[PDB]
Amino acid sequence: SGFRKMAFPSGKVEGCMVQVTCGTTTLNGLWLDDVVYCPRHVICTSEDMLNPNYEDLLIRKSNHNFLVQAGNVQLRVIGHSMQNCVLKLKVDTANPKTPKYKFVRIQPGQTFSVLACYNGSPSGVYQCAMRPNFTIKGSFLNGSCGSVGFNIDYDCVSFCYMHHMELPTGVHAGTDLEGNFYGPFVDRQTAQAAGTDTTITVNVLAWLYAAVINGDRWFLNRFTTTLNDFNLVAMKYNYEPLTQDHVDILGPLSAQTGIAVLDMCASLKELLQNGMNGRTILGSALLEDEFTPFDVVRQCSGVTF
Amino acid sequence: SGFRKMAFPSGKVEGCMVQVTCGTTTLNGLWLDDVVYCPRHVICTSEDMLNPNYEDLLIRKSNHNFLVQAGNVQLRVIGHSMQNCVLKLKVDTANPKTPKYKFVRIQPGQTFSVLACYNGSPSGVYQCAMRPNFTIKGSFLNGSCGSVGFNIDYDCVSFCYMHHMELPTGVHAGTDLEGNFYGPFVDRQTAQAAGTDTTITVNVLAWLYAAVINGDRWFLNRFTTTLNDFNLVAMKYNYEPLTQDHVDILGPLSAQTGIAVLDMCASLKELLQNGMNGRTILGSALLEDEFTPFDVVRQCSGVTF
Ligand SMILES: O=C(CN1Cc2ccc(Cl)cc2[C@H](C(=O)Nc2cncc3ccccc23)C1)Nc1cccc(N2CCOCC2)c1
Ligand SMILES: O=C(CN1Cc2ccc(Cl)cc2[C@H](C(=O)Nc2cncc3ccccc23)C1)Nc1cccc(N2CCOCC2)c1
Ligand SMILES: [Cl-]
Ligand code: NA
Repeated sequence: SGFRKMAFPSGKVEGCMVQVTCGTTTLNGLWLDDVVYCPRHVICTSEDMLNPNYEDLLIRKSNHNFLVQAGNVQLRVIGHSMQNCVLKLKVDTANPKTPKYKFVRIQPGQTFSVLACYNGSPSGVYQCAMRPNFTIKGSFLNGSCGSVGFNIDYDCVSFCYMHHMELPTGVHAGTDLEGNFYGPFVDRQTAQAAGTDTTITVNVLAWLYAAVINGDRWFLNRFTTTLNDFNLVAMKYNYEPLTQDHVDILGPLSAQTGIAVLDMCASLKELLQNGMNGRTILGSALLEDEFTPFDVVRQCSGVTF
Repeated sequence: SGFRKMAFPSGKVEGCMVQVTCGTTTLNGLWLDDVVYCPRHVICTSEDMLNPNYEDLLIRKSNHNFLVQAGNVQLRVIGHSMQNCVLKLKVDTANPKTPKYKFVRIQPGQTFSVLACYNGSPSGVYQCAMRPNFTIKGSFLNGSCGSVGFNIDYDCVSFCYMHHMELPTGVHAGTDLEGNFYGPFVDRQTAQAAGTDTTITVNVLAWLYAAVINGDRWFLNRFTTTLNDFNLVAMKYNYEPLTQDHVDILGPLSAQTGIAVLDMCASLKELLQNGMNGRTILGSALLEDEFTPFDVVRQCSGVTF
């Protein structure tokens, strides 16, 4: 019993964290096999950041201008290339701690663990979600650039995010491990803003199924809804539209608890209307949207209470 | 910016997790130097759980009855002894991954990271607090026994908790690494219940300082209070009494934000009497009490390990 915002164990990623330095800038890198991946903005000065020409800045660099430190060991850079907004530094030593891994690009609503790092040294681990507006609500200070997001389903590490910047509202933007930004963001100090964010409807539904599995049914009702009537109500509370894909994804949890997806949708509609009336669901007074259907099945018991 | 429930990086503890099997029971063990530590109830059958005489059950056992697996490697048990509710299995191989460590007993209100494990394999990491009633609101399924709690101080792992049981309300009970229970619990199948819990006042105050640091100030007011008047109000809402030690501990955060501790206490008093009025603090509609003053300072300064 219980339900916590749970992160994957971070050890396999801690053994990959390194510090990358170019002139006066220092940030984090990810060392996998003989390559160190880091944000390309490590080659920038604070002045360069308004309209940097990364191709022009990089062409002026040699291998020996990049200092890479792994623990108290200096690694030797023997090659460098840019792939989208990521710099790939070839090094003369393969990481003996390289886990089994993949690079995966995730979609909004997906969750992952973040290993926040400073100067190549891990400081903390937390769980988060790719918001519908492609930002992440992280906890990052200056020097955290290059910290990564990942999942570890079945001993293989799937890297999905590399941290690049903090937007004016305090939220964060980054790229996949191939350097493609999530969202309409660019790695420069031009005026950019997070779009209006919405609630991840399929995740709130998954979390309501987690509450039922853990024994809580107070929020259920005798009603059902059509998918279109549900979406008309949900859009009025800034909730993402629920698609037939989301309904199919919730199938296993519907079968486990005996509550049809559109029946749980009717419960969500009522909760949006009435609020919680001094009650909580899984220790929360708000409707939680950073647990996916897959996270609920991974964490919860296979036997409903 | 940002504030998340953050755990310590778990790698140094992952390298210590092993599987302990005796009879039909399989649980987790902690391998440090040449000893594997695990709950002494691993020697019990379901029948033995009502009134176990653990010395009498342990006498029947020989070293070869305990099967210890470290990954896909069998460890050889060469001795066994009991210390309070913890079984210590001497093995013929020192853990080459043993970190610098200490066994520490924590007090209620203190937080720690839990590395939840099944079959000696780490599955997740989360942050939690030792409740004033000596339970932890964890997330544990059957097979999680032997999972440990810890903090990291510089490079030293301080182990503070080993998981033993789940109470009828879904909360959890365990021991320090010397086998002493936190709370009035016993390792046997008998009628046991968590006592009435209270809110950790000093931690709510620390979290209100974290909210101010992150830009949220709607709850601040021009008023102050005495420690005496604050405790009279706090006891009315089942909040733990605030002592001069807690006030001294909040000194750094008071100086950083310019809000005296008794000024923040006046804010907390108004929140208890009026509620939040549709507003949230750090994304929460409840007053969060699982961040200590040290956790707030650490997260708002990027300390690494
Ligand atoms: O001033 C900068 C400089 N950055 C420009 C810039 C532009 C484009 C790209 Cl791709 C990267 C970056 C870097 C950047 O965002 N770095 C950071 C990453 N994650 C968290 C951070 C938390 C604080 C600071 C930096 C962070 C560097 N940024 C900044 C963004 C948002 C708020 C603030 N603060 C309000 C004023 O007090 C001080 C913190 C300062
Ligand atoms: O079945 C057992 C047996 N335990 C006896 C026992 C006695 C003393 C000691 Cl020191 C340890 C233990 C074990 C124990 O607590 N293990 C567990 C630890 N963490 C999470 C768990 C999650 C599920 C199950 C076990 C868990 C094993 N307990 C149990 C725990 C919680 C609810 C219930 N309920 C039954 C009645 O229906 C409604 C659920 C039954
Ligand atoms: Cl995805
Ligand atoms: Na005040």
